[PDB]
Amino acid sequence: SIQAEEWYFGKITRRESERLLLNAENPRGTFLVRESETTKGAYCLSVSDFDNAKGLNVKHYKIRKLDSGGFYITSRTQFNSLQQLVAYYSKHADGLCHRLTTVCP
Amino acid sequence: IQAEEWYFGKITRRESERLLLNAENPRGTFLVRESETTKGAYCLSVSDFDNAKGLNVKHYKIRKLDSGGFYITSRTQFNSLQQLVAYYSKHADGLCHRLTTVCP
Repeated sequence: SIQAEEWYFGKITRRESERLLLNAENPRGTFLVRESETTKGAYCLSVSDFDNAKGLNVKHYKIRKLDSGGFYITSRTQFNSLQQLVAYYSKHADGLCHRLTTVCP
Repeated sequence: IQAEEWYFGKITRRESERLLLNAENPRGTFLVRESETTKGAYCLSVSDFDNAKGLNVKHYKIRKLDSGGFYITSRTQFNSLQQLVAYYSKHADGLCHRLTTVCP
């Protein structure tokens, strides 16, 4: 049940996920998955990053759901569950700003 | 600025109208984002409600003067974006409403 997943944060707002991730305590790659407020039916992967110019910043990647079942962020690979997606990007960035290292506290 | 509660960065105009049009949000709820259309400028999107159009969002461009400051009108200029959000929280001065809540 994804409601009980560590990394899943439900209907928190875009602003609240940024408030949770932009924090000195979080590694580059701290992340969370939530519902998109702007696109019903889509999810969103928010990831903390750090670039020298802007400091700590958050990038948000939409996650679309295939009507047939899976989930995707790019045309390179698709996944049968959000857990599977979270695991692939924990191993390879594959276009994301950073590999998912840490689940947002 | 990336750390100001009200600064939403690079969202589009559709996104801000999707985050702001919430019927459970007070009039004057707002966010500052970047202008897509005008490079270098900002935009202050603000929810409003009038009898006829109902809930709607007004978008106000914020221009940065080359010396440094910011303006929405010729009456006042601000040496920083937070002084602009602080002034219009206390005075509408032509905006549809004083700024009340930051977009949730």
